[PDB]
Amino acid sequence: MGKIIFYEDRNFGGRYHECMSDCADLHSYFNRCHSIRVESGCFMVYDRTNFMGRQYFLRRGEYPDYMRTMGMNDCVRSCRMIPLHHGSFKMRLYEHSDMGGRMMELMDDCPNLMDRFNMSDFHSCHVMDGHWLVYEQPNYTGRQFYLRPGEYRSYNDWGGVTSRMGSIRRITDL
Repeated sequence: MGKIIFYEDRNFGGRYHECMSDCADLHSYFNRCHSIRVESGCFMVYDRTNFMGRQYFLRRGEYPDYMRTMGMNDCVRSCRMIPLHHGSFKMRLYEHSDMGGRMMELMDDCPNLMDRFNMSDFHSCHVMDGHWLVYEQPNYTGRQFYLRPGEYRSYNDWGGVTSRMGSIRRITDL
């Protein structure tokens, strides 16, 4: 399993909060958080309520500071827990919205999609299972998007607007 504790003070002090389940409302718990602590498993945090806004993926570890190191202006307002639920890992990509354009299959880590499919703008995608992190820029950098199981058909699916995806990481390491 996995557990995450949020701390208001930077030295892991001040108002503390222990979270171990999804939460589409962190403001009701705290309006600011300078320190976060993950003891085990992975935690998905959102800068907006209901799993929206700047999304950040945290893995088992202690985060002593994440306001200037992440480039934000407040704490997270939402979050989702990621349990050991990983059946199969495979991302089905489609160059056009829905499932049109060219279909590319991705079952591993894609640090340079430009060199792999010679295309950096796909308007559709789908996840067979597991958890996939998408990066607007290569080398796993840029606006990261958390795509989970289900089908994506446009920028309004992974909560994006453009399609400039250059890097992708397959969460496969606890």
